[PDB]
Amino acid sequence: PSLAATVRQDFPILNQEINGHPLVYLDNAATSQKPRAVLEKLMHYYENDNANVGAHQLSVRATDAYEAVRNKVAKFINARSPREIVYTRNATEAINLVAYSWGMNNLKAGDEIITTVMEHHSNLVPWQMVAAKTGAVLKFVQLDEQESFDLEHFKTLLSEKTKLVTVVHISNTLGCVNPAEEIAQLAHQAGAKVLVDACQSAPHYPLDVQLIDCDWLVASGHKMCAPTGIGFLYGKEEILEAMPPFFGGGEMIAEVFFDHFTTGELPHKFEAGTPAIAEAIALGAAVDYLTDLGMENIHNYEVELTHYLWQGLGQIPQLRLYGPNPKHGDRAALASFNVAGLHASDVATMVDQDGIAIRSGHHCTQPLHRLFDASGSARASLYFYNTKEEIDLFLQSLQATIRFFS
Amino acid sequence: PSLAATVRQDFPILNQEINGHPLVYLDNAATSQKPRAVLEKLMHYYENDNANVAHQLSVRATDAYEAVRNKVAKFINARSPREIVYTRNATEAINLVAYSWGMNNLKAGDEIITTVMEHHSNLVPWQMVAAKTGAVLKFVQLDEQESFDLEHFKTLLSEKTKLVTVVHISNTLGCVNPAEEIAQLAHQAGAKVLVDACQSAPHYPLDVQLIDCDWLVASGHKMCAPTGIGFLYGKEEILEAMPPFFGGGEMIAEVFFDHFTTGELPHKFEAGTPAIAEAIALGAAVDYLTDLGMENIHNYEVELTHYLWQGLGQIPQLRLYGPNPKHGDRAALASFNVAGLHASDVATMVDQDGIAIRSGHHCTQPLHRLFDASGSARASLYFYNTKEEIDLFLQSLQATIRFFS
Ligand SMILES: CCCCCCCC(=O)O[C@@H]1[C@@H](O)[C@@H](O[C@]2(CO)O[C@H](CO)[C@@H](O)[C@@H]2O)O[C@H](CO)[C@H]1O
Ligand SMILES: *Cc1c(COP(=O)(O)O)cnc(C)c1O
Ligand SMILES: *Cc1c(COP(=O)(O)O)cnc(C)c1O
Repeated sequence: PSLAATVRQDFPILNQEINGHPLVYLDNAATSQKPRAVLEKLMHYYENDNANVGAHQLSVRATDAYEAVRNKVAKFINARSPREIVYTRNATEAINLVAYSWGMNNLKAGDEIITTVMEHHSNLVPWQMVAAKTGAVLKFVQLDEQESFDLEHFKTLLSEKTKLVTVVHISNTLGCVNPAEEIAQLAHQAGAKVLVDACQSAPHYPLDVQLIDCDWLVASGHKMCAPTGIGFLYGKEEILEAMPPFFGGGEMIAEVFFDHFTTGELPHKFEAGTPAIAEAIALGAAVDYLTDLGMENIHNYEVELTHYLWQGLGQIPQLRLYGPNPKHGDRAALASFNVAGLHASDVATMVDQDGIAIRSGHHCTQPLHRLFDASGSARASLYFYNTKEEIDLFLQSLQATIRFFS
Repeated sequence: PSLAATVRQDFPILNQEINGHPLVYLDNAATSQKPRAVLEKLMHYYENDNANVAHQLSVRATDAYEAVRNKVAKFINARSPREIVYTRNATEAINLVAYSWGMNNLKAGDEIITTVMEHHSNLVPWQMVAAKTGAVLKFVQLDEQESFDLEHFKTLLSEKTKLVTVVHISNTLGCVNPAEEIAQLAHQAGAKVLVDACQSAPHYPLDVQLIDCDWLVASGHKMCAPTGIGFLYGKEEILEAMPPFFGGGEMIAEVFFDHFTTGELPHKFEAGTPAIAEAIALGAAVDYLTDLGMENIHNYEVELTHYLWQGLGQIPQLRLYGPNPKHGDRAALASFNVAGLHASDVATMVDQDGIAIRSGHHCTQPLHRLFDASGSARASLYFYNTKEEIDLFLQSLQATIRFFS
């Protein structure tokens, strides 16, 4: 039995019909579905332990459960210390925290920030805000012949002015896996800091922050089987220690006087106000769930699905597939594409009639799409609960859609 | 049958035993418990509609999520749902105003009036703003009933007052500050006004048009909603002029390599994937509360408040902080200290009787220094609490005093 076959019973949302057909959820790059383990953890907390994180029993229970999550996350990405993990609402907030706390205070006029043409808006806009306020300037790494990170071009962008390199780990559109470790090596040699947007890798790819040696890394819980409302920032302790606080308020202080306040120690320093307690505990359950399956196992299964998907799409003559072909190596378990003479919106709408859920649009990578004159694109994205049978249903619906518009 | 008697069955967490006794949850000012209606809403979403907010699931998730904003707008009588911005908690909401408006509208010498009773979340952000802009903080003192001293507030107003930020109802003193009059006076002085309504939103009817505050913040976890969701209310004209805070997906209109354009309100201030399920749950919380009626909730809490204070006032070893409910309307809570006994020991001991209260400074450290107290014990109620529970609390407190005598 496939990995999916063994866990699909864990996801109640998968067992339903859409427009008369069984749901085929292929929009996992947008957000993931949740297993009972996660939902029951959420319900159990609210029905038995809910209290702020105290002398009374409920507070003790809520506090123990909540505090246990940080090390689960630290171990999940192999962080040196849980003190290097900061909870946020989502990855976007995590990137903004770095931009506002570190960026606004460490970048001066003329300083260069190297990013890529494929970035998600959340790892671009914050930097455009920083640039506008500090005078820093942005440079963009182009795509290579395999529609992936152009490492040689990246090398040409490095200079004495390079102070920050912020790049997506795995593209939510192209699906290319960027050379995070080597990028960090080259950046550090140039004297720059490196932030890695791992929203698409954290849920599908084994992560080792000590190995890639990134200075910061961000991820969103909703894409890795956790509820929305929780994400996290990973930052080298020394860097977070030097960075000034961002949000101010309860819980992030040590002492407060009318005339001044002192900041608390890491990681509390960056977490203001009552945390998303239940959501954090659920994230811990998500991490536990994924670790039990094994990230290497999840990845191996996705690789199999990825080859099947691309092989099937490659046989449809009207299709243009974006990003590197699986044959060349590791890539995301997704496929973005366009059908000649047919707008992606029509493709997405029609397959939905067969119960297939895919996404059309620019996937929050408008500059990338505009750069190659693509009026958005259709994207089918997988997770470990998807099957080859579902991919076939999708391919059949797509072929039918093409017939309809022919 | 009391209001509590009619709703306690809706809260599953209340039906359990702690240390051999039925749970008596009196720490609602820290966080509230949730009714089944809210928890089922959350669970239903994840088990049926979870998707980004356009295939079927996406449509269902989007319709559910979009309906929440007007529920919140109506709950506080905002003129438009475009004036409601979702945040993780009230603290984030305050920081948003501090960074977006504060850092850009306050210059050296400008004055910010706040109070000595403020929660750290409505103080630290302004200290951060003052340190960067040169703005100066002024503090309204407590009156003889340990409440907002309106006369002193008037003496602080000057041609330099640009911002007045005050708590509506103190989480420590329980005093109800005259928000409407404070706003009227501040505006006449040419200043903007932010009201921290974290303790009023869950217990007291709110009307931002009547109060005429420029911004108002609240936390969902204190008003029967999940943790992870809160909101900022802001007069549309002010939010329209305020520059974006967080940048990223969802808050833009268009993004180019060299610049971006911002989306319209309220999207302008919500970056990245929102807390979808949690917002939908907040909507259920608002509906639940509205069904009960905030005025009815308030009326019941007032009844419990007199009962609580009469009982506590009759224990000689106690020092109660804030206005007596017979001095004026106040919050359904009581912060106090037992002579010669640390609040932590009091909280720890009543917990042995299954009673849950809080000790510490409740994030109002500066305030506690004024009473030469490192902290205080606080029993805080909600509409599912009863007079019987208050009596159990009083008996446990008396027993605790005997233990340490
Ligand atoms: C959905 C939005 C993203 C679309 C991304 C399209 C990327 C793309 O067009 O990039 C080209 C890449 O295909 C490749 O181009 C060709 C044809 O495949 O291959 C050679 C170079 O080997 C070119 O002569 C040819 O156009 O390489 C281009 C240069 O790196 C790259 O821009
Ligand atoms: C509880 C409380 C807050 C808390 O904000 P959170 O962000 O929920 O932690 C702020 N102000 C007052 C008056 C409060 O009672
Ligand atoms: C989904 C996505 C994000 C999103 O951030 P959120 O805050 O969860 O909306 C950022 N970067 C990439 C590469 C993504 O795929």
